[PDB]
Amino acid sequence: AVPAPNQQPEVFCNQIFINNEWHDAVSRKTFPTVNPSTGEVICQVAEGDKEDVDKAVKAARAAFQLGSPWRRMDASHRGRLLNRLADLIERDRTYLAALETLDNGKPYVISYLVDLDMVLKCLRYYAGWADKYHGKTIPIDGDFFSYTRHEPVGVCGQIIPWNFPLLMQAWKLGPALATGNVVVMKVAEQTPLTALYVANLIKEAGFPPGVVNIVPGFGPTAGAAIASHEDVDKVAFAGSTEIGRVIQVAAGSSNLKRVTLELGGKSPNIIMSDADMDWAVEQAHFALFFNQGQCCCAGSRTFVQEDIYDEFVERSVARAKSRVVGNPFDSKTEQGPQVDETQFKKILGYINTGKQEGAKLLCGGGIAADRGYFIQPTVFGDVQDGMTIAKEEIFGPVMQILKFKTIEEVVGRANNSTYGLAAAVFTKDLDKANYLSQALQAGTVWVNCYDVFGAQSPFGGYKMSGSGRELGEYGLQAYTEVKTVTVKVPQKNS
Amino acid sequence: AVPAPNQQPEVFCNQIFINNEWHDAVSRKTFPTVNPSTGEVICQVAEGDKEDVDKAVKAARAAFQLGSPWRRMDASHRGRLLNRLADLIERDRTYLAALETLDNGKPYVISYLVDLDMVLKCLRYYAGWADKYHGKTIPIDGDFFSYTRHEPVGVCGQIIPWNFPLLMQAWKLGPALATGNVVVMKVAEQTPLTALYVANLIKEAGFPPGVVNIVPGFGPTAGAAIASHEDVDKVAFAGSTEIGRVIQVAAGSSNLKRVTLELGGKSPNIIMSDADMDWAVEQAHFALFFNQGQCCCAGSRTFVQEDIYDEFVERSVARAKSRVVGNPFDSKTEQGPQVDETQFKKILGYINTGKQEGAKLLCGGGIAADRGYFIQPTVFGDVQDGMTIAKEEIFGPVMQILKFKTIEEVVGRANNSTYGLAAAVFTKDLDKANYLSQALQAGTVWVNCYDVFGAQSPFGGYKMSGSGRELGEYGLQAYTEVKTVTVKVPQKNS
Amino acid sequence: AVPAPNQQPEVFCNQIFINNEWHDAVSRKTFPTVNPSTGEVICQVAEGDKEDVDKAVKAARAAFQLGSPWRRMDASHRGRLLNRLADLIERDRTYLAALETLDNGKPYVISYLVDLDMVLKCLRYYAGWADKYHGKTIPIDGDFFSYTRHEPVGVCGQIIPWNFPLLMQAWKLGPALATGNVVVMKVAEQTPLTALYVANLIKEAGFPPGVVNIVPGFGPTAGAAIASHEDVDKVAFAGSTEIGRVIQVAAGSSNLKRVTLELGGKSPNIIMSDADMDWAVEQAHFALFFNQGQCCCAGSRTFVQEDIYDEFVERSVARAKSRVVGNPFDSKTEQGPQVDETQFKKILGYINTGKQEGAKLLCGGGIAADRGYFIQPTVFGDVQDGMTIAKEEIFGPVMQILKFKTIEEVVGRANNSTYGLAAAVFTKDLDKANYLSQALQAGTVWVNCYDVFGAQSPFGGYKMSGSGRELGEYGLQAYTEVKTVTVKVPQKNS
Amino acid sequence: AVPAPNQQPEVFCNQIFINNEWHDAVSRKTFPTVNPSTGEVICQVAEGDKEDVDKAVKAARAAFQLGSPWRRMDASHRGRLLNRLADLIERDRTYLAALETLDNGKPYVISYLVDLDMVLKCLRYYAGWADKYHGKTIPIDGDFFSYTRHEPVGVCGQIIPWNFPLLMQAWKLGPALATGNVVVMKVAEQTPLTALYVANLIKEAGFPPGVVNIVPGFGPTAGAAIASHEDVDKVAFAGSTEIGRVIQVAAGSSNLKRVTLELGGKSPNIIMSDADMDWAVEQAHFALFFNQGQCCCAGSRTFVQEDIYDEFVERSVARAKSRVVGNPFDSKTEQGPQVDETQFKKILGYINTGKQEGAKLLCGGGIAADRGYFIQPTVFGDVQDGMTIAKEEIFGPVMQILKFKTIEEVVGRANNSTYGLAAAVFTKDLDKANYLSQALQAGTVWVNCYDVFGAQSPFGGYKMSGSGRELGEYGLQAYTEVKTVTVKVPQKNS
Ligand code: NA
Ligand code: NA
Ligand code: NA
Ligand code: NA
Repeated sequence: AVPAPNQQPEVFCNQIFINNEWHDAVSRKTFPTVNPSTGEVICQVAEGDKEDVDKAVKAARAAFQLGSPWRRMDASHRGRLLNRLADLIERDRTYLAALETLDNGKPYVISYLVDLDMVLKCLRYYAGWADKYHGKTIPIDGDFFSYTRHEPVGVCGQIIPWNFPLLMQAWKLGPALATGNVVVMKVAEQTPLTALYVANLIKEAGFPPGVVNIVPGFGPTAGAAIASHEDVDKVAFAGSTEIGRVIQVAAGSSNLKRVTLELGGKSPNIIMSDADMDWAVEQAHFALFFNQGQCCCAGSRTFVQEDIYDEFVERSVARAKSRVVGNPFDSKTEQGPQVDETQFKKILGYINTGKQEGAKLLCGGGIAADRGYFIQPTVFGDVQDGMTIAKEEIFGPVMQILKFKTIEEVVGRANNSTYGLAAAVFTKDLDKANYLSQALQAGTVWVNCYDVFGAQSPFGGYKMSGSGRELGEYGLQAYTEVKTVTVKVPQKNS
Repeated sequence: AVPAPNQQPEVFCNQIFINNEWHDAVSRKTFPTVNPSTGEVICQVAEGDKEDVDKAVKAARAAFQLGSPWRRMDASHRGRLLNRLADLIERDRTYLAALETLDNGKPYVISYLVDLDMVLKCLRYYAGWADKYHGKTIPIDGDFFSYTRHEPVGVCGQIIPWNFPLLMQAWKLGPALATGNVVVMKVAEQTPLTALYVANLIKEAGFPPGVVNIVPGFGPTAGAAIASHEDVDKVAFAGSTEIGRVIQVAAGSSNLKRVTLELGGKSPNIIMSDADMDWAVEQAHFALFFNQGQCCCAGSRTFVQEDIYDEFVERSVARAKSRVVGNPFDSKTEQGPQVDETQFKKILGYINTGKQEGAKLLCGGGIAADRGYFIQPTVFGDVQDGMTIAKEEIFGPVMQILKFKTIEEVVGRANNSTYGLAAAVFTKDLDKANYLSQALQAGTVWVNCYDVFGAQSPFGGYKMSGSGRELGEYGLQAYTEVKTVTVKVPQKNS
Repeated sequence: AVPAPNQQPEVFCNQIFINNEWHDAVSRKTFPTVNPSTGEVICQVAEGDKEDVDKAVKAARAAFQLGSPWRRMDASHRGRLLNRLADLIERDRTYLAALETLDNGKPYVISYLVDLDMVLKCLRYYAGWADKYHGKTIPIDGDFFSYTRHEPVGVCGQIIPWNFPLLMQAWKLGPALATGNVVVMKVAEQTPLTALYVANLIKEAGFPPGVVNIVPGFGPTAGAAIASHEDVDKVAFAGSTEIGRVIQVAAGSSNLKRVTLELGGKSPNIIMSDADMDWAVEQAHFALFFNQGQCCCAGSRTFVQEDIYDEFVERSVARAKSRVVGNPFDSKTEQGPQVDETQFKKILGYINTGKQEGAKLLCGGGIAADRGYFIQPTVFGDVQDGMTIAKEEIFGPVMQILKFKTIEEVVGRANNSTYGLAAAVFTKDLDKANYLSQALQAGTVWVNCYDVFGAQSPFGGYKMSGSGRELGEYGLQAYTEVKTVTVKVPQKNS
Repeated sequence: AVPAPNQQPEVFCNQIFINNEWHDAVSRKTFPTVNPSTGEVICQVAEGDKEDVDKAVKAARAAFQLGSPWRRMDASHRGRLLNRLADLIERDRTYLAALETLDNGKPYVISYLVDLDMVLKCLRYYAGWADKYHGKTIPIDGDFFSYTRHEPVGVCGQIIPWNFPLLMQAWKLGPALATGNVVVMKVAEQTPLTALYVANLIKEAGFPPGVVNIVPGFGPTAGAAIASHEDVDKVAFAGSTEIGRVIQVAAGSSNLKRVTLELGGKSPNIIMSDADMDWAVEQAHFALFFNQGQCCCAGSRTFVQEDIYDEFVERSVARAKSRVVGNPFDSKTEQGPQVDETQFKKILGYINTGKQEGAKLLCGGGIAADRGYFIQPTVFGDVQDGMTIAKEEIFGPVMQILKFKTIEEVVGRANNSTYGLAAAVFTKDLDKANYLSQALQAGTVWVNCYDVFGAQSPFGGYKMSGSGRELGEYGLQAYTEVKTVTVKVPQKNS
């Protein structure tokens, strides 16, 4: 059951959060954040720049000093703090869900039942890791005792995108805080508000000042300042493959900080002839259209075996046409607006290219409302591998359906991409499932499902979809610095 | 390629092995070992008893003392020694395979290509573990540094059966020596010879004296003396469920040693109607008949879905009839003799039992040869769950085929056993495979295969089929004693 | 900050707990539990026997059936339920701490700040393990996919002692429930009450019926019934070594259930001449006297280097004489009564034996109050290795001080014991600490501290002190049954 | 025992190694490699450039194709190939040790007993990892089976320095090959020869063509081509912090390949007043002077507590003055020449700067021979933190001794560096040892020892000394790509 929303939630936090206190930008500049359902300004937000990043980094470094409350704190207590944060988020779940919808556009029902649920599960999962990520005692040759300490990497710059504002904040804060790091986080200008409210809850939960610092602002300013900072030890970035490059170059051009990246994809969703048709159609719809199509791993190349192609397309068109686009606070709404005007225009551009290059437009193809950034659920059939809409990540409600004949053929075509974030296989056959999951060059392969995220299982890209993994035990690796201590002993024995 | 065998290999080792030297029993007693293909005595072997076990245990304890060569040796060097032993066994592979066949009865081609190959793979795999089984550094609360050492358990008594003499020796020595334990091993009276030859290779490889001690002799004497010994730290026993019960009592009545057990089975092999018929028929044949049916995990309840039952049975009977029983040194032979007269009689008893209780005798059922202990490949059809041949381990070439209708039914029937060693499922369907593999209460579930052992994957029983696991990383757990060291420090920091 | 206690708390739960309901014993018999501070009856408790244990086992087996709520529950949700239970115990902390003191005798301030704190930390620790104890995927030879599932062992019998009633319950429930097992728990007849109240909170927390069942009663009856039960898969026992044998023999005589034991100790605390004197005197006092001396790992052989012996003894005697024995609800009380009349008389007997065998009585030596089971803190000097008080676990406020000269001497003397639960070393020297912690044959070695338990670090005995480990990741191993699934694939690639 | 060297070993391999064949450069250009002891040319070596790197990458890519011999090979068999490679290197040990000395300058006795020993131990260690680096089965929420595959990263570019030519080749090939990767290796122009002979041994050992390809040539050409290559998945670079930046920029500017870096150090070696003097002096000498001072982790800031400074310095100067500099083939020689003229001049320039900036020149300071690149062991006293010789990595036989008062003071001064590769502490005190090992910001902290490497224990930098770890289980992480497979199942149970 979904509690009724406040469709116009008050904003309480709209500044820079450093040392558990709220700050205007050094410059006093602010930027508007807009409600994409209406195109209207929600509020002004402090416009952080390099000087604000510098204040944040110094606060973080101070909190990380040997002997500080955060460094001395029992690991188990970091877990308690994470669990307390989750409880406060749960207390404020309807507010956060409404604010998320207001600022991002996703349906409130989904904000409440999905994003907020996943946030809680992520924070709670990582809370349990805080005191369990052991180093090693090692049977080295000779008269020595050798062991490893798993220490925190240090001051962690985290730049997060607008598509799942709260969930991405949690995917970043969970592992970083579980491992004893400190954070300078840059949130998306499209969706700064929910992360800043969470900062208030971080303070309420009792995290020492400077442990989490949040700097709203723009990428070429605030994000760049983080990536290039001489006292930031590690940077994590999620966004486009384009800005990804800028990050890795800045790390190399500054202090050789450690880098992980989560970038785009053009993920293949492969429907074999023996798939359960009803399930495959529904899941392929979800795979593409979930979150207004704004998902890093959207199943944006739907490959369908020729024998079932005609029926699959027919069912897929019927399902896209039934999808309800509208006010994301309305319980019936399945699809909200796209996040902002830039994305709106980009998607319309991709739709135009699909028409121009001769993909068969089967439904949708245009704007879905006279106000707000709403786009009709759009399906192109008879898509070919060389088409722009088969190659580039659209990040909107635009489905590509491609026909194939053999399992060998589809592997090659699926893997013929510079991306490799995710893939899926729909089939009843044991051998086909195993053949495909091994052969597909992707970070996650879903079998008879899609977008199944568990805090327990890692996620991240092959190839130019990024590097490193988030979630699960793996998500702790980028947040750990390993120290070997090797001690002379009188006489080593087994 | 299989090198031509020496059909009358010379015997070089037939005494008690302690401190890298050969000894008679204190009593001077010897016992004959028999060639089961001919029923003739091969040679006499020293008959170890309590006093000889006591000498072995003292030697092992001495080798385990702090500061000893074996205790001080680098972990990596334990690996070098295991690798050296493997190389010596490989040097002597053709001889060992022939001796194995001579004393045990299994076909020489199989001793050569299967048993010896697996021995080499097992030792080489565990050589790799010797310096990699790390303890942990642990982020305990308060101002402490806490860590664990993985130490050897100490003096390990190992009692091994006659079905796979060399391979079972390797399964036991591999992990015990990788982890720096010392061993007192009791080999089967039916098949002492190959293990004793391997003792010469242990000395040759360079193992310090007292690290491995081997005492041939009988169960209620030498085996019991190990189990009950007040200075044995750990016992590993493989054999009948009946004797397994004795060992745990003897252990708890002595010094509370740590015990692992590898016992019998009545493992279900489930053939779904969508299975590959030709593959399932061949695999079900192998699953039962492998090694003269003398396999702990033999597929001795072959459940076949009713729609394919008739065809399956026809094919299975033709395959049993075609199976060549004969001189295990003849390359055409698929089945050698049973290991001894006691087993021979027991199997004839079970064949008569099946006849008496109304199972349909479809082929075989009698003695296959004049000399030795040869039994015809025997297939019973229309076997019912309450039949003795459906419940008790026969340990011979006697196949039970049962009919079932539904997947739900067969789970219940398969699991209705006090055994739980292995199980298998033959199906092309992904959901059926996952359903059954989860539902079956067995230590190993094979899917579209049978008897697939890898040194890398653990093996052992649920229920009264055993406890603990052999092989893989898991096989090291029973051979490690864990010590926590917790040290006050001036100020703990993450 | 310790809340004011209810010095005569009411009792709400005093029956058998099965399927989340309270039951009288089938026999309708009850037994009294006594307040050791006064020797008066608190209340009657249901006296469970074999029939009651049978009801509990059947309930647990039902809760463990494939497809049941507890079996289908997400691993993360098992975590949630453990966390909820912890929260409820924290809600009722003041009450439970007072009840613990009422039934056990330990000081309220200690029940509140130590026991309850450790109970919460243990449950919260294992809550975090619920969804993190991964199986493996394994690069087996050949065209196969092989992996392991870590499954629950099943129905777990858990028999817990009276020394830390609430903490020992938590040490048992945490790992068992985190791993999805079900439990039949037998609590000590001396201290049944707090565990029964906790059962009420298990129901309140939302654990499915049958997941935890508690049968209070007597050892030769209910305990034996659990250990011998044909449908109990695993047994964990903590108590005396005598019953340890009983338990392992029963298990070998019944169904081959998996067994773990935590038994006595006579743990050595070694004070080197270079120790911090004041710290070593205070910690040696704590190591022996903690919990009325009723600790499995009490430092009951205090070895002191000859050069500092006289001063250490002088200071230790002064400290023992200053230790306040009294009503455990009085804030000034450091030592409460012994748990019951049996222990009270047994300890007095050992004091008499010490006096008669020529140990030097330096202080204490008799009863400390006319009512309740109070014993004076007692210190024996010039204790020798062969003395009864140097060999047998007293489990009372009776300190043994032994003189030694050299580090090799103390190692050998410390290790010359059939026990090996714990040991400690007080020294400022790096090499001495390392030499000793390696050389000491004990499950836990403390360096410049004593009785430092974290949920994070494993604990358990060498030799006759027990087998298996509790706490840490290691605490999960005894509660896991490992299944290997090995699947034929079209073509294995790396 | 050290076999007599051939002081003029024949060169057999001097070309580009691709597909197990030898190739001239496309350009047909060659470059000379020089003997640093004489300044004379040994032989010409193929000058690989971008076009040759391209050929190597294509060969490696083909070798990595799904279904290839290398991709299909059992993991255990990769292990066998690594062990076979080690056997071959052992067979040719005396030759390789001499050739290493000829091309690099290090003493033959060291090449033989240290470098070759370590190479063998590294390869044999990683051989054991081949079939043991498991992925996970994961208890994700919902009706799913989730697991991870540990797959190879793919085509790995490996750029290795001249200081430990064979050992660095082994450190890179061991983990890459153990995990099933393919390699394009660029070796240092100063020391190409031994790596090329090993390539001949890789062929001999039976590695499939293309699995290891070696391109000799210059940095700005061949090295750059690797770092910038669009079909290289992963680059590992060891060398100066200067070139480390270029690598990371190249990766970000090309295809976002994965990057690990092993870079410079200025490692602090801290001698507390309570240290064993003779030991600390000898170990500090080794720490700095080992390998002609050409070690990433040289103890090039020797901090000595004021109370022992004068004595330590006197003893240090005596040891430096008696260190034998000469022909590296003479068994008496402790120090050979520097690797080349560039280094020779750079080091002399640092010595001049040291004198100019006011450090006290205690011994050495100049050229040690009239031919070859020999420099006198040089000791500077009264070094201050702000001096150039205290800040910049010299990479030669130049020792810096600094005085300090307190342990708190020395932590700050030690950590006040942009480097963090290693550090050491000499003390008899347990608490000072644990204090310092925790506080020091370095990848390896040695205690009462220095330069203790073991294949089992990881090594790598903090801060600008690099990122990622080599050796140990950790060395496998950078060579692994993690894939999650998440499978819908009928009903998930524990
Ligand atoms: Na917005
Ligand atoms: Na025989
Ligand atoms: Na009581
Ligand atoms: Na050279």
